[PDB]
Amino acid sequence: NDTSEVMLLDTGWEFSQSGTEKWMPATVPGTVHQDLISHELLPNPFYGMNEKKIQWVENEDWEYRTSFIVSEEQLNRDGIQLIFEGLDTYADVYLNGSLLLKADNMFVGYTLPVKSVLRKGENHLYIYFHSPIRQTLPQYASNGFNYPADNDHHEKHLSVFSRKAPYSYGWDWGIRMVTSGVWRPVTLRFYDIATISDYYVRQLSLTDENARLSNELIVNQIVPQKIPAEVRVNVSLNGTTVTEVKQQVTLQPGINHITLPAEVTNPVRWMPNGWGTPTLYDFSAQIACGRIVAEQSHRIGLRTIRVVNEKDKDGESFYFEVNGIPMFAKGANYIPQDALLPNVTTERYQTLFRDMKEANMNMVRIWGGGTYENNLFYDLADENGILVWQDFMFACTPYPSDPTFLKRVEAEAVYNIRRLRNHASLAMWCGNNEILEALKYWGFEKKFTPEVYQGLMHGYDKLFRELLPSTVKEFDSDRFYVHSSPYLANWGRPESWGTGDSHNWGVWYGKKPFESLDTDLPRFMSEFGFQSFPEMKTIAAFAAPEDYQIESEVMNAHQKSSIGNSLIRTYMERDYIIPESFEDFVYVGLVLQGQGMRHGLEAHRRNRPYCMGTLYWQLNDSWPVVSWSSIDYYGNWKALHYQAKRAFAPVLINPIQQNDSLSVYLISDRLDTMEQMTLEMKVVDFDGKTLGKKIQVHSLEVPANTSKCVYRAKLDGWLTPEDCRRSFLKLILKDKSGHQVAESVHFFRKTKDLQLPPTSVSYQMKQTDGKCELTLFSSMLAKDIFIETPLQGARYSDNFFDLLPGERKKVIITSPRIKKGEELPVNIKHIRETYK
Ligand SMILES: NCC/N=C1\N[C@H](CO)[C@@H](O)[C@H](O)[C@@H]1O
Ligand SMILES: [Br-]
Ligand SMILES: [Br-]
Ligand SMILES: [Br-]
Ligand SMILES: [Br-]
Ligand SMILES: [Br-]
Ligand SMILES: [Br-]
Ligand SMILES: [Cl-]
Ligand SMILES: [Cl-]
Ligand SMILES: [Cl-]
Ligand SMILES: [Cl-]
Ligand SMILES: [Cl-]
Ligand SMILES: [Cl-]
Ligand SMILES: [Cl-]
Ligand SMILES: [Cl-]
Repeated sequence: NDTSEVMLLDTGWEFSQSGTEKWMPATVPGTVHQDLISHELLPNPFYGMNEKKIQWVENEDWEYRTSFIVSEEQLNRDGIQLIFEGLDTYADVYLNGSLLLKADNMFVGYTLPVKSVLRKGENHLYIYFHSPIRQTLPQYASNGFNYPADNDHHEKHLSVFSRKAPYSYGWDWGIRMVTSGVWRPVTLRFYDIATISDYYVRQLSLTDENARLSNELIVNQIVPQKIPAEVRVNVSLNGTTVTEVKQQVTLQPGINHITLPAEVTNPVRWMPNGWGTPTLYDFSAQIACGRIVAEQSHRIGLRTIRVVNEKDKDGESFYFEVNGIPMFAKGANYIPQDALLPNVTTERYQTLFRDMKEANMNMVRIWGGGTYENNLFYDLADENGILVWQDFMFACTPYPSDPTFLKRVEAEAVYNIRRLRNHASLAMWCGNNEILEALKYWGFEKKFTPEVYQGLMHGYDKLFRELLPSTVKEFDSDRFYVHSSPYLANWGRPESWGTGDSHNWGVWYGKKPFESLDTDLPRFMSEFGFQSFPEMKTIAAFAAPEDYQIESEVMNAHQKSSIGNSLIRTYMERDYIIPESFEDFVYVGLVLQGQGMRHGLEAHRRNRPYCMGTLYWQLNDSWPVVSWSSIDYYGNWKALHYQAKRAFAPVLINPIQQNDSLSVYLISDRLDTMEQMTLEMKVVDFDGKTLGKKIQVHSLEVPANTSKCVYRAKLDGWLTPEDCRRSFLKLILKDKSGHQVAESVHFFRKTKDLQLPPTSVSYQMKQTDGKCELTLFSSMLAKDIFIETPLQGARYSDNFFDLLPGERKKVIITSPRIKKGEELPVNIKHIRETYK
């Protein structure tokens, strides 16, 4: 790219519990905890009861060191920077007897000039990590009150004082692992003349005819003299130059600001998943001095995103318009993928994006108790067409608002805005998760003096209604900012539901039936959710078979919701027969979570345009645990993930039965209108036998981006109460020529009320390396089948589906660990097997 040399400081690291003078080898980027685990100086933190056994670690201070060689030629480079991409969190950095930095913010990268401090030969870098606990005890003692951060699992709520991942202190799906370390990469760059400190591609306008861009560079020149240079930007697509521009300058010592306009005639637009291809241009900036001294590139998607948050007859809208088109959001809330962030590999990031894309998602919310994600996460979002909703890292509690605290926050906002603002995927910023709801509704006015309450409320505006929005206005001025999610709507106050986004915790916390999701509608569902135990092979990762009970000591470690296990059973009983075995209860809870949550995702699409988005709580897990996730910590799709895929299909046939009547909707998020369509339905008993005749509705159109009712029939005079216990509605949609575009199955009763016949799902298997093809068959309906394998992370073409009477079904299972002639264990469960 340029004449610079980059040296990665990622080997030869050692660490030491401070005070012990004992050093061991370490892995950087990494965490104190992993370094310990690696030397069997800690038990597996995720196993059994080990959570209390690992806590002493947050009480110690930790030291890291490494050495490296610098040559005489390297020392003669004009400039040399040490970059820390992340230090978790209070870290005194020493190089060659010099204090370079007293770091205090996990979310900020630090760029340090070090040429004057480096030595020909060996060079020594020592980092001292103060315990974030010990560091902040004096700060808490001075405070004279404990902030109400309930997810901070300690008597003293020290999380609020530290710019450090909130979930690291614990969360209602998480293990408390208050860790430290060089958590992102350390690099040394030897260079001449200058570096590009920032390259921002600012889009000025975009139409079908022309994109106009402004390339804004910040160049830090490190030499004393004036340096003539030419600044060049190359725009290319798939390896071919689309435009080139250049500018003559003379660079002065210190910072230089350079602006180059550029246009792309007839731009190829970036579109979200479902609406086209996520086209990314390559924008390359270079500083040329008679030598390319510095270069920086971004991949750039040309699109418009506008969040429309406007007064209207229903209250206040909250939706996304993408390239001019209202786009119904389909997605989920994302949390950190591990208790130990640097453990998450490229592959795990890649598979997670495959999981979102395969489930037809077009949006992910990076919720405010995690981190601002790494550059890879956003690159993946860009290339998968996944819009990103970015919370700032504040969740559930009020925070300090003193000048020093606000200076630290300003630093991280400026850092991460500039870091992330070139991503096509980045759709909006949100100041916090639920802090205004908390201050309004969670009873603080009874827990604090009126004086401290008032300081909390003034402290809110300082940060969320002034500092954060001004910073966005300055550094990302065409991106939407909202102070909090949910901004106004509260789940207990129906009057508020037509105003902005909702977190509807009526289901789950409010104990409301899944059917409440059909009546209790938001403008945009930014959270709603339901727990499940993960499958058996995940339980066996943390629990020995002795412990396989809901309420074992090992189980209950792994349940961070203290009302959780009881709600699951309560809800199961409403809709399913509760199984006697632990294994079968786990199976039915997967089915339960999946069926209830998809009924909600359907209600939200069905009720477009009133509702314009749904993001379920939650996508993923940071460790082996019972949670609201649709994908467990090992990558295994729960029922919910297959059900989200189906509920989010571009065209969906949605039968909805209420008041002893059936309605059928056709729901499209396609950009084209379908014409001359035929919906066809027939009632089929559980042995395979059609009941009555096929029902036809011809001449249907399905306009782009609409939900419409095309069929209603009362159940009375159609099916007896007995038929409803014994049959199902099969539904297909086809074009004029009879080509199937969609299908659905509908049951008229709750599963516990169905007369399921006893039955055997048989299968043939054809197994090769990396692959099994299974062919399944049952003469009678088999309800909600679970094809279970002991192979962690095995992927399925389908699972958690109804095997219909006498209808063969192909299922492909893939995994790098599938060996030809080591026959894959397969256990097939279905509802009827679960009770006798
Ligand atoms: N305040 C409870 C509702 N909100 C949420 N539910 C999740 C599960 O309770 C929790 O992990 C997040 O904080 C989220 O914002
Ligand atoms: Br320097
Ligand atoms: Br200190
Ligand atoms: Br520098
Ligand atoms: Br300048
Ligand atoms: Br605001
Ligand atoms: Br009904
Ligand atoms: Cl408004
Ligand atoms: Cl809306
Ligand atoms: Cl990274
Ligand atoms: Cl108080
Ligand atoms: Cl006061
Ligand atoms: Cl409806
Ligand atoms: Cl894993
Ligand atoms: Cl229904």
